Amino acid sequence: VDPAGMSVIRDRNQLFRVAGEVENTYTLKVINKTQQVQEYNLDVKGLNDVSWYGKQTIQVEPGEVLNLPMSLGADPDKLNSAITTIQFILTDKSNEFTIEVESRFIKKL
Repeated sequence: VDPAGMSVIRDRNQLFRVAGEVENTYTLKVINKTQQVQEYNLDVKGLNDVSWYGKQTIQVEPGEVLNLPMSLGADPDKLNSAITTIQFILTDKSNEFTIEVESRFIKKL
């Protein structure tokens, strides 16, 4: 039984708000499945140039479910293609535990 949980929703309606970066919006759902307060770091991997906009480090209460709206910005000139595979990563150092959830970063064209 994992000490933490995370799921990710990348929004269907992407406003593509071109920040001279292209943006994508996401909601992270995080749960502490332990009986103690925990601290998590949130990260993304898979973009060679990216701006992060939103919660990065959080304190979560026992059984607390958190809902975390955020966005990623990338310079389109540094994107390899219109669709990039990314992973969001929750790191819970204290239980020496990570969760990885795969998602996508997608440009307008």
